[PDB]
Amino acid sequence: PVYMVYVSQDRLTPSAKHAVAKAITDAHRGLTGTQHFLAQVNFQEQPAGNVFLGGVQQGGDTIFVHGLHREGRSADLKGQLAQRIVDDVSVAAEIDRKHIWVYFGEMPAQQMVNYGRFLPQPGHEGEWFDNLSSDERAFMETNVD
Amino acid sequence: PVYMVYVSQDRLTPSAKHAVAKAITDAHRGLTGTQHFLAQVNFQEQPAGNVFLGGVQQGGDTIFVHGLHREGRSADLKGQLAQRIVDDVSVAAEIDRKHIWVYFGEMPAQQMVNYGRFLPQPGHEGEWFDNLSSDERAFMETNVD
Amino acid sequence: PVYMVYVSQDRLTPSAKHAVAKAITDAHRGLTGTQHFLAQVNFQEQPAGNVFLGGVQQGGDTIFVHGLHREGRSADLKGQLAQRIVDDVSVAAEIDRKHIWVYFGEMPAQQMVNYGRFLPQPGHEGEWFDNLSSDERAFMETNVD
Repeated sequence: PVYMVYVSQDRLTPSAKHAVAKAITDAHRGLTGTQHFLAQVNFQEQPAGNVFLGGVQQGGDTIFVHGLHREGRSADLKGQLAQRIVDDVSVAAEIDRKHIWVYFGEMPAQQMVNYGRFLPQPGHEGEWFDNLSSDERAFMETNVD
Repeated sequence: PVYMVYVSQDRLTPSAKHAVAKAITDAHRGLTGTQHFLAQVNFQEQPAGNVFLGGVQQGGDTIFVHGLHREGRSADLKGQLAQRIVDDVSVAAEIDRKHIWVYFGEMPAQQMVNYGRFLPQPGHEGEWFDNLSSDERAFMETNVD
Repeated sequence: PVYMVYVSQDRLTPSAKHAVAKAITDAHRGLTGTQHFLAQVNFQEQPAGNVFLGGVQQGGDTIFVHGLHREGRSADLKGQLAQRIVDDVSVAAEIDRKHIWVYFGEMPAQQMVNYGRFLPQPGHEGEWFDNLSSDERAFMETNVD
């Protein structure tokens, strides 16, 4: 799945980026079964003050998580996953929840490419892991915590 | 709402960013009834030349707005909201309509959180506010202008 | 369409940006019939290290393409389009296919604006064009390469 994380520049240090990305990947794989390496966490940093809420300019603390998922998961499980991301980014980034916004958008996997391959749907992903395999299977194996 | 606003770097001065964030905030609350403080504006600045149209590179004038809503509103009203955003950002930012792109994507409210809480349905944002935590109500009340 | 392209900073030379944008514009125009100038390519550069896969930080090579489309096109056509984008970007940008992710999201044409004007349905693009103002038509005609 793709996790766009919008943050102000220099609110997350390198270690805190590694921590938040770990937490998000851990939550996603824990709740969906997705293989670790399929989770992109992609940090979009902008200068603090680029964020407005109700027209009031903000400091550097607001974190917005735009998660792009395959269609096919239950509303209950998406609710759990988003809450757990709220909690776990609170902890990893060591920031209060009030600054955490979380949105999941869903597409058909048939229009979703990861690592250059069309995603299967959660009716697969164990079987899916065949692929352009070898160079591909092994390129994925490394991008795992 | 979360409004992603993609613009070329330092094309809007901070004061102009404030003006565009108030155009958008005012538009969403006027047509939807939502609070003021629920409107996030997140400016993504990239250097000029990053926007290509028909393969032709651009200067710093393109504004692209990706507004993320929860589902439940009519097409008629969404068109009115997008049109008003086109016009009022044109004035606040001092840019022509021909440079303005606006896209609304919709999600179920149950898979969208912010200020650390799951959104309600568009029918009734008063309930949700009065039922939130007191510390959270007060933090949201600070982001209103 | 708007094609959000997430890239590592200063990994694409200006000419490589022109090549990637042209590759995506030509793919969309060729496979769908839309006019050249309707293809927006928006490059979002972040410093290498902002991208995590399975919790592992990457060098400056991961590319993610988030395409924003109107509704109405078939899964077959979207699949070919995503595949063509993967291949044509792999060559234009000189990147391996395993570094390429592509996601298409779709909205109703009535909640979508380009050049300050409401998009039509995909069965409409030519009839749609001629009735735009003569200045809006001509600003569009220059955005063709």
